[PDB]
Amino acid sequence: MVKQIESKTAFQEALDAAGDKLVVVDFSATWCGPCKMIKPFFHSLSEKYSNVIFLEVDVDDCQDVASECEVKCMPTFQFFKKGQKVGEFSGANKEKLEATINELV
Repeated sequence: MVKQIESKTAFQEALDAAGDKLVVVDFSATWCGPCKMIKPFFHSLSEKYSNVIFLEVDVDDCQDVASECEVKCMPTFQFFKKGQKVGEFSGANKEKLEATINELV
């Protein structure tokens, strides 16, 4: 349901392969409690919204992607359409996360 991105090549190829589908990216880290908090809910969205692609990026695994995508906070959710960033927020905010998906899809 949630596909783990483990290189910048994989990241770029996921955005390409998404076509016109919304892509939602959870940028997370293991020292991040709230990131761990919200992981089950992020999984739930990926089971509820099968019309949307859900990716996880661990900032330590993927420092290049984190840096290139201008991530500064943990967790950060970023939203893409056709390879372009259309939204982003920080924090383990479940309502904000689903309310953003619903604005964008």
